[PDB]
Amino acid sequence: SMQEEDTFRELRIFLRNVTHRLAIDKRFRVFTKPVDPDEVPDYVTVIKQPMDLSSVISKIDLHKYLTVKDYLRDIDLICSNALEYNPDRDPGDRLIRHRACALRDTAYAIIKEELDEDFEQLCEEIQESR
Ligand SMILES: CNC(=O)[C@H](CCCCNC(C)=O)NC(C)=O
Repeated sequence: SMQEEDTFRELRIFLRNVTHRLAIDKRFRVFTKPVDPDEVPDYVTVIKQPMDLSSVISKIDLHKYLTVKDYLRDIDLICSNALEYNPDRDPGDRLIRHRACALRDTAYAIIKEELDEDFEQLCEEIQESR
């Protein structure tokens, strides 16, 4: 229905705003674009589902997220990819892991403060009816 279309449109607006706020944070610059395959050849071989904030925006615009739960799975993926690809004790790896965990924590904190639980519940119930 048009009411359900309106619900998912509001979801997309909300998700774009959250994503923009993460993307403009200097700490998360490393997560704003895909890892360049020409610069890092072995990334695509190790990480099976690459994810980054530009790709998240693309997926929002393609109507791929029908719930905030599904969005957070892709935020979790950005984080888990970083931990998987950069597991070593050296400062470079530890920095990206800290930033990845901060990205995840920040996204969850924004959603905790600004997502109405009844809005998410509605989204989930529309999704299940599809
Ligand atoms: C020129 N690039 C490199 O040397 C790469 C850099 C990888 C950047 C890691 N980014 C993320 C998002 O996990 N490092 C190696 C070990 O392949």
